[PDB]
Amino acid sequence: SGFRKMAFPSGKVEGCMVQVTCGTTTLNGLWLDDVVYCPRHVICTSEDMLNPNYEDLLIRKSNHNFLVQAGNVQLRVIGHSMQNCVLKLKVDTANPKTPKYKFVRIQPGQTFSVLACYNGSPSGVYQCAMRPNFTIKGSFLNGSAGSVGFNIDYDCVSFCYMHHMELPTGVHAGTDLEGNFYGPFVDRQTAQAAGTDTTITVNVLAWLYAAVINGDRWFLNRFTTTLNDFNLVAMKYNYEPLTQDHVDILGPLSAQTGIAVLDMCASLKELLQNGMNGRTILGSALLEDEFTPFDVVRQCTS
Amino acid sequence: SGFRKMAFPSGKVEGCMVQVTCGTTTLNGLWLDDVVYCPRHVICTSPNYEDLLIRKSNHNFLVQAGNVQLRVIGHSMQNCVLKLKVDTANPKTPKYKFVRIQPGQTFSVLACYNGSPSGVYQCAMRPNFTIKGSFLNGSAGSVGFNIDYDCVSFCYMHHMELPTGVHAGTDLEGNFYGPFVDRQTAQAAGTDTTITVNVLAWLYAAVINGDRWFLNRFTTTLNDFNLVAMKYNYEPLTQDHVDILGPLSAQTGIAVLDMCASLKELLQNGMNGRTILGSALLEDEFTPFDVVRQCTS
Ligand code: NA
Repeated sequence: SGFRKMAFPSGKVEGCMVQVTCGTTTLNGLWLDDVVYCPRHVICTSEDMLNPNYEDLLIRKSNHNFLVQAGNVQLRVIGHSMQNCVLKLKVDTANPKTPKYKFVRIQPGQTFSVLACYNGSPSGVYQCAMRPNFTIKGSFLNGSAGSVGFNIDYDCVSFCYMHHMELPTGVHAGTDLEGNFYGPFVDRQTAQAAGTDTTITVNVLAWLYAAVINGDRWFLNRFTTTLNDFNLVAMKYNYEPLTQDHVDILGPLSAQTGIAVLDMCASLKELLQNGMNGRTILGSALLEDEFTPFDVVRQCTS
Repeated sequence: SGFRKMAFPSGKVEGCMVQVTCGTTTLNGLWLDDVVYCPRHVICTSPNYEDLLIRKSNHNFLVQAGNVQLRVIGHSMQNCVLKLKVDTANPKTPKYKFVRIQPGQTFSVLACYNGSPSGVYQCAMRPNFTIKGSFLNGSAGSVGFNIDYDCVSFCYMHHMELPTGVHAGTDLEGNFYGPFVDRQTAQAAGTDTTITVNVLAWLYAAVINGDRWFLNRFTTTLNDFNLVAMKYNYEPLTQDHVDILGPLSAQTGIAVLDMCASLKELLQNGMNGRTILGSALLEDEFTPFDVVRQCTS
């Protein structure tokens, strides 16, 4: 038993991380086959960081200006191109450690593993959720841009996040691997703010199921609610609406525990209206919402 | 900015994980050079281990590295772990050493099932010597480790779960952490305590990340803090702990006994419904080294 923030094994991604240096700027790149993917702000010079013209900066640059290093080996850049906010550097060597992979743009409330990287060398791995306001609560210092987020399904690495920047509140913003930012953010050092976040309701319910699986059952009761009645309460407390598909996805956890999803919604309703009253759930005094139903299933179910 | 429970990259360990089978019992093994390390209980079948090992033969041992069949050349006892010599050295063997960690120290765990890694998480050895981890059946043989400059220091191998849901295991020398044995005895973990020096490091991490509502003007003596900490089941803070917190004290400009008065206030009065680094409880699974490694800022 037990329950912990559990990331996917990072070995398949570690073999793809490279260092990309353009002038005085060094960050991380993702080397898949013969293409290196990295944030386009690597070409950004101190001359204009408020609102640079990335098309102008890319034209003022050639293949030889991009220093790409994989460990001790220098990769030769053969071509470069710009896709939205991501730079693509074609190299003469295909990464022999390229795993089976695909690019995926995830939905808010989904989680992924982040391989934090500096100078092309992985430093650590941890779990992150795509917040409803399209930020993530990561751990990133200067030089960590180009670190990627991912999920691994049947040995296929689904890349979903590339880190770009940190917002004034300390939350983090990035793009998918096609260069499209999550949220309304832009890759410029301007005064930007995320919108007000909301709690991922289906994830809280999954975490409650994980609590029951681990013998934490004090919050349960005999009451049941309708989907409509619960979603009225969820609105009052700044919780995301719960859909019928959310109920279906929680089905395996309901099977494991014996607690109907609408029964667990009644428990969550009472938790929101009364609080924990000094008690804890899975070693936490707050309702955790960064665990998806699939995360609980993969960790707490054989 | 930001502070999260971060595990070490698991790739160097992933290439050493194998599956070891004995009759109907199957668990995980660690393949370094021509030796596979596995829990001794696998030889036991649904306990005088020495006799069962004598009765056991090499062909009774089935070791699979993915789908590569490893031929067992011999088997020897390593305390509560079993060393299976195989005819092939692991080509992916990293630079490594076997290290026994102290209570309060942290490490990353690669949870594995049938020789295949499922997930990586960061755990801390408890003062009781139990580890609070996430293990299902078949996870025995999963290992805990730290990585420093591409050298893997293996410190833990998982053996079993205690009745309270906490986990017990050995180091890679087969010596069990705590008084636990790999038998069916009614062993139970001793009363656990909170790792005081880790909480202080985590408070320093919060200050570095701008979370500092808990700072106050008071400074406590070491003994006055320890008497309060004892009342709340906190481990005593030693002068060596104070010395270890020196670098974080210098970076933040907050004396250690100044921070201790903050912790004393939090213990006696609670958090008043506020959070520190996203948590409404006091966190004790981050060493001072863990803070410097991630909050370099
Ligand atoms: Na103080």
